[PDB]
Amino acid sequence: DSLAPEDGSHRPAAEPTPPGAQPTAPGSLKAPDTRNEKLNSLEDVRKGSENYALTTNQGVRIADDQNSLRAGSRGPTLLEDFILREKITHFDHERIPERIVAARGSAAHGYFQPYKSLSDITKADFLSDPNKITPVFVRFSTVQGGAGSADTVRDIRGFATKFYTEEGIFDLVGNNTPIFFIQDAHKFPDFVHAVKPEPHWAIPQGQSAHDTFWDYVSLQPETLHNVMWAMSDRGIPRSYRTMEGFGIHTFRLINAEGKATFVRFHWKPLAGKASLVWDEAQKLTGRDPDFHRRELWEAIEAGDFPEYELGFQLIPEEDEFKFDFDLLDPTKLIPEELVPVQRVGKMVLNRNPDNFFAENEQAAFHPGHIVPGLDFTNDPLLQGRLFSYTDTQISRLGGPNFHEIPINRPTCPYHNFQRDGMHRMGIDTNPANYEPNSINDNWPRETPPGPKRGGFESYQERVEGNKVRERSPSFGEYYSHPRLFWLSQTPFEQRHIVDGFSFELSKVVRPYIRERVVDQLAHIDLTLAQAVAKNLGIELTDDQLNITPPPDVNGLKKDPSLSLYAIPDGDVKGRVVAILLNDEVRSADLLAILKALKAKGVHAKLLYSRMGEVTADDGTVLPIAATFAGAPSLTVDAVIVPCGNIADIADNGDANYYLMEAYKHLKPIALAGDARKFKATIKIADQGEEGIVEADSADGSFMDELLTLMAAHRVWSRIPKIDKIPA
Amino acid sequence: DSLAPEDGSHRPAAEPTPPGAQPTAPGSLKAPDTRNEKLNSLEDVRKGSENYALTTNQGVRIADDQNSLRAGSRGPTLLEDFILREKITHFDHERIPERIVAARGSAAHGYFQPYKSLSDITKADFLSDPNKITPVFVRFSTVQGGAGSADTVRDIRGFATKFYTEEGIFDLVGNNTPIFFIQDAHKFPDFVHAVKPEPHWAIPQGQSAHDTFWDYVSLQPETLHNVMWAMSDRGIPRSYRTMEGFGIHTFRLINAEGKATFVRFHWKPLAGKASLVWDEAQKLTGRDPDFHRRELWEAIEAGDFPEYELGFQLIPEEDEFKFDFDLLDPTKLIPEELVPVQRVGKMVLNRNPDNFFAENEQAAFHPGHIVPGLDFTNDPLLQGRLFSYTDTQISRLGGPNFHEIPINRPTCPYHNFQRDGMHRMGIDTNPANYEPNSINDNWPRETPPGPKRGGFESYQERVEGNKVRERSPSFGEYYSHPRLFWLSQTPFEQRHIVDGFSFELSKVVRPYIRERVVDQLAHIDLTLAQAVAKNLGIELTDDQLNITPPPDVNGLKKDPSLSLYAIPDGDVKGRVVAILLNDEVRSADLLAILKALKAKGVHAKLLYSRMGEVTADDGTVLPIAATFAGAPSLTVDAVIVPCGNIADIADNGDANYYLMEAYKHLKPIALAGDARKFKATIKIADQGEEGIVEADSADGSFMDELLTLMAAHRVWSRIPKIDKIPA
Ligand code: HEM
Ligand code: HEM
Repeated sequence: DSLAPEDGSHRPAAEPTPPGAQPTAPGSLKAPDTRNEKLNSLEDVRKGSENYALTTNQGVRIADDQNSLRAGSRGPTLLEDFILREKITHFDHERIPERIVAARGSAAHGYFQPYKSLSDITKADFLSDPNKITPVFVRFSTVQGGAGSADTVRDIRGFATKFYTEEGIFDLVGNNTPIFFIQDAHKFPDFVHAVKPEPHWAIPQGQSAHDTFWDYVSLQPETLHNVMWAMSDRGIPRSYRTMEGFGIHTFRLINAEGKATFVRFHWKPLAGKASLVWDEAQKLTGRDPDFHRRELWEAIEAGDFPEYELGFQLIPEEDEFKFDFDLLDPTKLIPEELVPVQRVGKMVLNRNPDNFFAENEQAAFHPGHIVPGLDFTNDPLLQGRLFSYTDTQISRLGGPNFHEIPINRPTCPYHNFQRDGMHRMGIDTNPANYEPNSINDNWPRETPPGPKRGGFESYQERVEGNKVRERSPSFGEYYSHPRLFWLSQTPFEQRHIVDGFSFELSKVVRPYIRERVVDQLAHIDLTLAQAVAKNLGIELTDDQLNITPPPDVNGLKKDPSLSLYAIPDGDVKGRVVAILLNDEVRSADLLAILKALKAKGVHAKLLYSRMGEVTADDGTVLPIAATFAGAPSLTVDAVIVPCGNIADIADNGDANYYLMEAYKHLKPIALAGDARKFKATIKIADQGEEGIVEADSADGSFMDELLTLMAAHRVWSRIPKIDKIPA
Repeated sequence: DSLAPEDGSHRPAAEPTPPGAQPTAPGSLKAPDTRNEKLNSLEDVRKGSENYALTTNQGVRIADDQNSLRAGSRGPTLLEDFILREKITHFDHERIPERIVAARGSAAHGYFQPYKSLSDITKADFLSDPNKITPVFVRFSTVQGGAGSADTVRDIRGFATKFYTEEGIFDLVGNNTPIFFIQDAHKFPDFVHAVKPEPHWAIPQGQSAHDTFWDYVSLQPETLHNVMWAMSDRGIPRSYRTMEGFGIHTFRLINAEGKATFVRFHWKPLAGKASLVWDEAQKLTGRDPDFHRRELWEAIEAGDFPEYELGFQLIPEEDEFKFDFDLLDPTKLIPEELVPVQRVGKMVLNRNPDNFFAENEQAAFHPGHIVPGLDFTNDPLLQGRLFSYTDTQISRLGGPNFHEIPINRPTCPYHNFQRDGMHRMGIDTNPANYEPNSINDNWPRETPPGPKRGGFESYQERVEGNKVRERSPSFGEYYSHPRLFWLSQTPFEQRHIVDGFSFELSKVVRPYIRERVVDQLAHIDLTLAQAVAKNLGIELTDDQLNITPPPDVNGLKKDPSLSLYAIPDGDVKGRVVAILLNDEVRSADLLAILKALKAKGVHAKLLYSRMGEVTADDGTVLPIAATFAGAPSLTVDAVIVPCGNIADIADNGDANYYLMEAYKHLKPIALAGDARKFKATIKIADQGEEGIVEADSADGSFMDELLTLMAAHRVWSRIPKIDKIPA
């Protein structure tokens, strides 16, 4: 019965469309023409559906999938209904354990390619040739919340890339900030328990704003650097496309001659850096908890492919000890003012998965998954990570054969003597399951290390020391990097940092914890410490006021690359504007608005007080994307109000509040013709005001001012005006 | 080390304290004197910590829990660090699969007691004597969202009670609405797949506002009754304390004489019925996703024990076919006007768990867990459920010995010949593991049924009919219950239902699904259909406008027990009031205010523009609980603004928005003396308006008036006034 509409409107066109234009869909149906080697290799397990009979898992066609088998139509269900039991059994067993950390994440397929050969510094096959493409799978995530938690929380973001190389899988498992909270992997469970929901009541979700987190931070000053990053606007990215990525640890690059080069991995977002503001972000976890997931999926459906530039910070082996911080300390960043990021390659994400569970939920990444040409270092955090991902994957994915789960399979060859385990897919025909063997003539065989296609051989680092459970004395400095980060932020980024600490500490119930954290802030910067202290009604002591600031990092008093906004990096493609309609829209304004939006690749969402349609003044029928309350200003980058019958929406509560929220969250607002009467709602300016575009009509000039503002992301100069606005 | 603050303020007082007064804590430390047989029976697995050495799981004391074992303090981590590896290993394996449905839940311990012996209608031991106390463990839950999703979503709520009786565990696994969406358990996976996040991208979380849900609903009219309940304010309860609970299915009570009586189970909230309004609820999922979990826990820490009255709808076996609907159809409710609820007992929830994971996460409820004196019916939804819980628990909880997980264990004896299985705790000494046996003289032995303490025997219901996969023709009526529900709601409740449907259908991207739902509503009631159509820009056709309404339900054109608010049942105890402070509060208003709230068990939270303290006019130091932005109006039931230096907060955007938000969400507002300056913020006339308490001071009848408003929960008459208002 229940079938598709005759018009065929149930199914999304298989071409790039803007967000909201068509129902989203599985990647292979949205873009059948988008391929890569990994994408094709999943064809063995893709399952269609159209034109096939509904069956059991054993392939028996089902006649009636609406009812259980019973004795009489009002009778008891019979034990012999095998169809019902298989159906209910599969359903009952759908869930698998979520990841211990990063349970909440959104993923996509894509490809990578180096800009030039890196064979002088590394023998890594995937970095050897500019025209050799490496398929990737990337998962972006939060850290604390569960898989059903919200996206736009304040938290670190994970940025894990699986490279399916010709010489093995390489997982670059990083975050959106260049350092981690702790130094040694042994304290991982401690740190994660402290930030996770408190054990008695399992509160709070997706938030570090609770006593245990701040307790731990107050007693472990090594966390202060990543805490600064987390409290800044870096903790609430606008999108996964507009954040940086970092491997955090110093790893090693090994060339064909055996030379080791220390390296730190970087991802540069080609859509630029951009973050939300706290109020927006918090409210957005309620209005659309799947905001980042959605925005990623829709950007890929629209052709706005998330693009990132892989970059390398390279440090000669001889310079290991030349900085004032240890290179192997993951709570320390390497300032770009000291070691520049060399551009390495471009990664493009151009296809969503088909089934989230099968591909995203079951994906397994591992920082230990390196290939010849890469090696580890003694970073003590990194070191414990090598152990942990392997271990957790055995229960999360039910056994040792998780590399056989389609998304995780290498696309290159893999042969060894490992056998059995739960859900073994591969059926080995090798007479031998051990080596050395003579019965299969010793195949598969070991391969000597070499310049290309050689077996893995660890870089022979010299190890000298006693067996000790001891932190390096060189790791015992906790305040200079926090201070370097603080001084590198613009004045409005600094204010946001203060507000993040003030908000969070206000949620800490035990007041002494707040004081200890303030005391820690006093060792970083007195201005910062005093601003937070004032917000918490706390008075710094005389001693606290005489704490000497930490030294500069190798002479640096600031590093502009640590700021999200000091250096303009503004790209509007992929952004989205709310267009607040009325029932007699000036079609001339609209045509002009969409033409300029379209030239810059900026999307629009047409909003009204109801759904359905409204007819413009020239008889153009405009489908409504959502209502003013249905898609709040939180979900867009700027708001445009075209002329027309403004009286239709002039007294609309939601339409007015729409602008007040957008204004409070520093977003550009453009008002044409009679739409300018809305300036009274945002009680501000009479002539004009920077951030508010106004004109008699929406013209070329009007749109260029708007797009220029959008390229600056937010109207920071309006900050002083917002705290009187009641919104 | 010795890190606690000398002063002992890290530890909350072990006595009832209002929400926010102390840090929350494990139940057994917070209320050590609150005991019951089940709580005392868990003492064997409770583990302390104070004054013990930190050890591995094998009991080896740990000297250094800050570092991994390495070769040299900057060297590589060694594989021989077994302390590191056990710690990380346990951490890596912390998670277990969340519940397939109802993953998000909040639980508490309590006790149950019958008002009188029910021996005449059931031989169930827990209902046989008013002095027989039964320990309970209750879990409240949402349905769709993961364990990390938000609490105040729009959804059905679960209300599961584990009764640890003397003759076996009895679990009553119900919901907060008296019917379910579907008729037969075979379609559970279909319905759940439809409401859960869509399979390509896993969006949206905790929400039925998406295409697949409404698609299913539009093709399966049986779902319409429960959809109406969910679309009403029933789907967004104020708290688990203020919602009704229901078993849904018709079960049987069996007395000692063998007589079977049909029964539907009810839970009446002794704190009354109360729900949020959609905008508040959605926003509250962002501002505090743990709001319900928190409120439950803090209610219990405060001594406001959630109390419910067990009630039975009883129907003689001869009246099975006397209604217009089938009693075995779970999409049909039994109108209380036809079959009153007889009061059976009281359940008081008076202690929080110690560890959420161990007690809450691992709790396994099952509607098939019945005891002698109860029995099932042929309800086809119930029939399938009996299979599902048993099955799901074997993977969720790792094996068939989940009844040995402390929280799930019976408090009464349990002996059988079942053996082994993962995680087997009981060591059986029985020489026999089979029966009949002579080697243990057949023990343990079967027990014949009898009036008390006898074996379970099913009621000998006559079964007659062919083995068919068929829906009973008596279940094929879908619109009359939906209509009865609709007509029983107040006008403001009806608008909320219209708004819930409109909002949700606005998020369905495929317009034809919206139209199809509208067509279904037009089969329920024309006013409902037209109002929703209008909000979606849909016009009903002339055929739709003449669909004849479904018949009344057995002569009833309304039943006021179906409304949340038609019949007052307001209880203010445990509610909370926001108090907006200034820097010179009139201390006399404050004494008056705080004492009056305290007298009715109404909590308060003193809010300001910063944390720390404020000093009243007489030198009284007032501790600030949170900022205006920190504990928004969403979290409180009412707002009071005392006299003082109002100019301190008059131009504070957050302070003004605080009142706009509370005013918008129909909450009582009380303004003392110069706090009447805020009247212009929320547009109140000089004369005043119903719902706003105002006077020169908080003396005389100011608090009694405010409290009368709080007893009626929300100011429904203000609805038309909120239409406009930019908030
Ligand atoms: C530099 C510091 C770290 C970074 C950048 C980092 C990054 C990440 C990311 C991005 C994920 C999610 C991958 C996905 O999307 O599936 C993840 C998961 C995980 N992390 Fe790490 N992490 C760090 C430290 C650690 C440490 C110290 C440990 C334990 C010693 C650890 C144990 C885990 C585990 C067990 C998982 C779950 C993996 C799975 O279930 O497949 N992480 N981490
Ligand atoms: C009257 C209809 C139903 C009601 C009132 C109901 C209620 C509930 C509640 C309250 C829970 C969670 C208990 C907890 O808090 O642990 C739950 C879980 C569950 N429900 Fe039901 N449900 C209904 C229908 C069904 C049906 C028809 C099925 C399948 C045939 C089903 C399968 C499950 C499963 C598998 C779980 C998870 C339990 C676990 O992992 O322990 N439910 N349901």
